Amino acid sequence: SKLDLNALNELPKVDRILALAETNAELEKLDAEGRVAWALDNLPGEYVLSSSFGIQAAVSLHLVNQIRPDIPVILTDTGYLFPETYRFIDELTDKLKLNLKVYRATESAAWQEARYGKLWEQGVEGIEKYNDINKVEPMNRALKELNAQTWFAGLRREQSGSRANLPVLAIQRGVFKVLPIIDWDNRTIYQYLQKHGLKYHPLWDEGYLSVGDTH
Amino acid sequence: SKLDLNALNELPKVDRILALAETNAELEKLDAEGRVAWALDNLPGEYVLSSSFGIQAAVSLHLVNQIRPDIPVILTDTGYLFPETYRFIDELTDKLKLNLKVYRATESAAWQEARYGKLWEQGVEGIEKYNDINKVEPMNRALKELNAQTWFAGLRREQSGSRANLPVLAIQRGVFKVLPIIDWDNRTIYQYLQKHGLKYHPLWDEGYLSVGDTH
Repeated sequence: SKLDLNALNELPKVDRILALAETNAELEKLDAEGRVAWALDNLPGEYVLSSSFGIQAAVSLHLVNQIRPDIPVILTDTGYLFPETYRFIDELTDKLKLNLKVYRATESAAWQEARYGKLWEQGVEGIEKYNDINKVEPMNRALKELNAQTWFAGLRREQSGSRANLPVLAIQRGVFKVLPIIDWDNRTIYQYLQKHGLKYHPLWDEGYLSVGDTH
Repeated sequence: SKLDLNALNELPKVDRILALAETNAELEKLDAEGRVAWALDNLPGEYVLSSSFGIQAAVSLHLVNQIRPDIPVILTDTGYLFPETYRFIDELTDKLKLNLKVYRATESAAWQEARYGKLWEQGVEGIEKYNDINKVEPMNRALKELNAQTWFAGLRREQSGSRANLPVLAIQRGVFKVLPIIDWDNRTIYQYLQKHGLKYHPLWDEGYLSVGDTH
């Protein structure tokens, strides 16, 4: 009965969703810790955790790392993160003792700009190429190098994205993607931070609702 | 009679110079091509070639690569090269079919600045730390990863550095360092470029006497 990643990968995206619907109905009833426990018990390959080290990143990092100590933490350095994020990554990595795995584009940001100009200023196709070089290519290489088959991420339905209907389990980039805190609201996030002695990203106090790259 | 790198490495720097003086007197009589030929024949380990892809870089690159096809070419991307240098590297790599090996700091330039500020604006100690992160650490890692025992560089005595008395052969970073065109003047450089259909770095035409990082 254990889900077969290879078989699932052979089905159209639409059909993968139908195949996981039942599993997702049961995962939805568990809490974040139990969802992580279930994945570790029923999902394959190497387990990895990714984070953008944004405003509320401390929650997913602490929660998953507590259950799976030294789990590889994939960070995609675009070369354009806020300086506060870099120091936040350094701080959290040291505090939670994260097995950090930094991945970056094939060449430096200066090299990229020398070749293509400022891609984020070139409409939809530029932004698309930028993400491919700085986020998509590096992450795919990471999953491969780390032999990942199960990937934990800290996405939440209530964040400003097309994530309102995201399930706990899905297949993405050819691997199982697990979202333990997919249903957490801001109150639950705060309570978790308070309880475990964690903090929001430093730019929260400068009024940043979210953080990524800065130009 | 072949020089012993391990034995030489065990001697004080001053004594290494005395041990190579005789070899250097004979190498001085050969031309650049013969100096390269001699090293390939009498020096050990893997052979590597480094270049900063500056104004006259095409000469040493073409000359050594012609004698030793696909020789690893070490480029130390500081993340702050002129955009013209990046395009120059791309162009030369494609034209001469260089076996380019790009090495960079442990983390991105943005990350470095987040941690230490702009090191090149912090006096002698800042510049020293900057070079250690962006030039020294990467090059040492390259020599190691590539298993280098002999290293070719395109230095010339007449350039604006303490290079006026540089010999053809020396020991640096624990390996033999060979400077085939150590005695070439600007006339010889130009004639070589003309003859082989090569060009100066594009910024020469914008009046740059030399190029490195830009801030």
